[PDB]
Amino acid sequence: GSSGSSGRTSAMLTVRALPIKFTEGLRNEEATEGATAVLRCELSKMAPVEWWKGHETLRDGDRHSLRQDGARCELQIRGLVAEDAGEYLCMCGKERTSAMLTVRAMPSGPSSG
Repeated sequence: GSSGSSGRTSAMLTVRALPIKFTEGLRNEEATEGATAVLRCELSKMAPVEWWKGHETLRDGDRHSLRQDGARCELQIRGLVAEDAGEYLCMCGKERTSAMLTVRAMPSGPSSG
């Protein structure tokens, strides 16, 4: 019916003890103007997080799409420009992380396409 056998087997019980740390901190992601940028990070255990920018908190709406799946968080941003660039933080319970997002400029002058 519906059972895709992958082969890779590995069972691990999920406990709810001890503190939570970061396994894959954010990484310097570079995007192009007029494009779509999206960051991703993996945690040690499922938990709430907060995206900060320099010295302010961000929100989820249209231009900014916030999504989370277990221990895999991500933040999509449509309608790039240049201001979006900066220092994206991510505090999870106690620990915290920060990255550097860069926004390039669209292709100008004589170009093929």
